[PDB]
Order: sequence, then structure tokens, then C-alpha cells
Amino acid sequence: ARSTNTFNYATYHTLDEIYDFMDLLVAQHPELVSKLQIGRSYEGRPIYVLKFSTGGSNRPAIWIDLGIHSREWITQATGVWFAKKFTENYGQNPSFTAILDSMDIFLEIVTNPNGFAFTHSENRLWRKTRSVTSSSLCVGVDANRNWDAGFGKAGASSSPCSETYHGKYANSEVEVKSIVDFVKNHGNFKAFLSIHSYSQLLLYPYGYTTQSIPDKTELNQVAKSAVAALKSLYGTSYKYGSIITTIYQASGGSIDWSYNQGIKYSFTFELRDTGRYGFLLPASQIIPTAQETWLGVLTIMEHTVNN
Ligand SMILES: [Zn+2]
Repeated sequence: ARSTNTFNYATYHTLDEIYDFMDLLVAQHPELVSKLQIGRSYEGRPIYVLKFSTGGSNRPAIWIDLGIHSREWITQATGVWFAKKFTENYGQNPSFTAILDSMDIFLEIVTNPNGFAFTHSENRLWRKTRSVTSSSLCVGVDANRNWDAGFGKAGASSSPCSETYHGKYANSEVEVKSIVDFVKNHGNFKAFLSIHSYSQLLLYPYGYTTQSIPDKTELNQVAKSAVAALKSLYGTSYKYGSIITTIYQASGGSIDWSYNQGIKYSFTFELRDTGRYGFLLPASQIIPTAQETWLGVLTIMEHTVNN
């Protein structure tokens, strides 16, 4: 509440608390962290990105988004923890410090702020945006089916009332197009990580196609390493693979898009658990989730700085 050291990372928070936290961190570490507004949500909420940088030009960067599906509360929670951890670990952990000395990290903690507020206000299990309009009484888009990556192919629904509605057209959702513009403008993203829950998967492209990416040996080996790393803290077991082979055909996804933009290190995380609590993960599992998931992200970041 009054500092990042006082903020309770072991509980779920509302939108206003997470936004206030962003200000606390920026005030506490003005030299390392910048808050960027890359857009406004459908219902006009600021869309915020935290930039961690040690200086430089337009340094190669890591993108990280969390909470694009609003009900996956473990992701926004992890996302606050990560932001603190970046400030803690800089100059303490030789490895994280070599990363920030050369690369920037862009972290979007609440990708889908309207959906998030709605999970607090009215429906805990809401996952879509809150865009209206058309020939429908149904609200919102699945923002992870809205990307220009096999948009409107099988693996996404053309029904507005669907939980997997893709939207009217690729990048209809302002929460998506804001990211698109942001990353295309920057032009120097090397990794792109989207954070989801649940089922304990690490996934690389594609969802939308059975085509093998050209980088599949490397991405596979990276995913293997990062899952090994993650499991080392608490024994938490992930599976890894391409989206389409591991789950099922899915179109308009984040990672397919970023990989098609030439961002090679494009991974999605589905965090704990495997279905005991599902989206309603106990607050007592926040910090352990955040701590292990860090070891997996770190591993990918290392690989990135290195290739
Ligand atoms: Zn999700």
C-alpha cells in the first residue's frame, strides 16, 4: 500500500491497487522503470506497460503480457511479482543483471483491464474483452483469438456470444491493436511471452496451422530447459510443445502473430494448476507460482541474450 515493500504479493488485488503499485515502483526506481501508456481500453481505461531499462538506444527487448484473459487471476498476480523481482534482482543476480545491461523488458500486467474490472465487479469467470456492438446482445472478444495469425480459421468462433469469439476482424480489439502498433513501431523485440492459466504448459507456435516452424529444434530445446528450471523449485510438472500438437487447433493467437513478425522466441505459458482449483487458484499459491514461473522466464531470457 505505501511502498512496494509493503504491498501484499500473497493476495489478489483490484485494478486500482495494481495501477497504484505501478506508480509506487516507478517512484522507487526511477532510473530502471518507466510507465508507458500504449492505449486506452474499450471502456477508456489506461493501458499500461512497464519498461525496465538500464539505458541505451532501442535495445533489443523482451515483451511479456499477462491477464489478456481476465479470469486468469494468477497471471496479473505473477505480473506484479515479476515487476518487483526485476527491481530486486538487478545487481544481485549476475545473470538477470547481464540481461538488463543489454536488453529492455516491457511488461504488461493487465492486458485486458475492462475484463479484469468486470471479474471483480460482476463475473469472476469473465475472460473476454467488453467491446459491444452489432447484431448481438453478447459482449466481448476472446483477445487471444483476435490477432492477425490465421485469423478466423478453425480454432476460434465466429459467434459473438461464444467464449472464443474472434471478433469482427483481425485487431478489432483496441487492447490487441495497441500491442501490435507498439511492437511493430519498436521494431527490435527479440522475445514475446504471453502468460495464461491454467494447465501447466509451455507452448511455441503454431496454433493455427500444422506447419512446423523452421525454429522448432531450437524452440523445443529452449522449452525443455525452461520447464526443467521451473520444476526445480517445487516439483511443478509442465508439458511443452507446439500449440496445435499439445492442445488443439487455435487461430488468432498472440505467439503465432509475434513469431510471424520475426520474433523467434515466442512462447505462451499456461500456469498452475491442472484443474484442482483451475482459475480460482488459492492466494496461498501466488508466490510459489510466481517464483517457479520466474525461473522458466529467466531461462528463456538467458537464451535470448545469447542468440
Ligand atoms: Zn488464457
